[PDB]
Amino acid sequence: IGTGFPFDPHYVEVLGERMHYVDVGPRDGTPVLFLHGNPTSSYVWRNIIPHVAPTHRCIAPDLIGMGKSDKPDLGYFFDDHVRFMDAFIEALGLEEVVLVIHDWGSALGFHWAKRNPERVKGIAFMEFIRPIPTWDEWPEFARETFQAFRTTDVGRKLIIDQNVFIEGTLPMGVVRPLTEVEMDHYREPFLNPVDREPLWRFPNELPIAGEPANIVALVEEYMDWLHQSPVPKLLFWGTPGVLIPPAEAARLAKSLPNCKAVDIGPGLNLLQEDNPDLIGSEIARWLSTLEI
Ligand SMILES: *CCCCCCOCCOCCNC(=O)c1ccc2c(c1)[C@]1(c3ccc(N)cc3[Si](C)(C)c3cc(NC)ccc31)N(C#N)C2=O
Ligand SMILES: [Cl-]
Repeated sequence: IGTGFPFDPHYVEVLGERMHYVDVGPRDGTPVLFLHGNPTSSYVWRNIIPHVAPTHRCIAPDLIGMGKSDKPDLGYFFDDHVRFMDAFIEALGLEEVVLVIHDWGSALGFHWAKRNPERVKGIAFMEFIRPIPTWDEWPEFARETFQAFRTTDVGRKLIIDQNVFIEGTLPMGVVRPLTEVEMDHYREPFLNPVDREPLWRFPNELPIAGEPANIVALVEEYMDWLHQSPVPKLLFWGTPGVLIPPAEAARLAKSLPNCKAVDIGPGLNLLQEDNPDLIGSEIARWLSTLEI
């Protein structure tokens, strides 16, 4: 699996801040918008995009506060990311899009899709945000960790002072061992502890056991939208997963209309790091079946 990131940097001013993004592939045609989550960046797409860019434009932004994007003094609530992603999509003048989304990137993509349904030609998604009704539906191995994350005192000392979301959660989200070069790429935006606020606010926003109820409600709404939408859907899943265990992937593959599900083999959260070749080639094949 490749550790390089060859893409030329592109930047765009969004709401007064500079955001970075990858932009490759043909300039014509429907673009494919790749949205990463916590605590990654466009780096998480580096081995997927080269499968897609020969036939379709690939756009991969770094979320505000993340990757090579600027670091405004925000709370980095989900609502902050929604505002910046909305403004990024409009700054690039995108019209219709295909989404490829993961983790908090999927909460962004699904929520944008619900509000802009005529502009979404397909959604590929993996290890995505859905409501977790009780802590029992969270993986046992990860339960005490995430309960501690979701506190002001203990959670900030773990995530901000000790950088535990980068040095622990991230490699614990990949089945294979991440290399030192790959870790350094994920570390780069967060070398300064003051810049780690998004790493801590994100898990405090996760819709688990009914809280925070505003996120639970927003996620419920876009899942209800997704269940009733004819949009083409491509779901990647792994064993044992984290957000989407295999029994949930099986349930969704039946319940979501127009859905193809792909078993990538072993995986936790960052499926892209365990089987990028299958995810990228399967996306390129799925795209070639779409009306775009
Ligand atoms: C958008 C959602 C993204 C999900 C990304 C990946 O999520 C899945 C993995 O997240 C990490 C979940 N925690 C564990 O898997 C785990 C399992 C056992 C033990 C820990 C954590 C433990 C630990 C062990 C080694 C290191 N280097 C660090 C850690 Si901690 C500081 C993250 C930790 C904290 C807590 N309480 C807050 C309990 C255990 C750990 N640990 C120890 N000691 C384990 O035995
Ligand atoms: Cl998170």
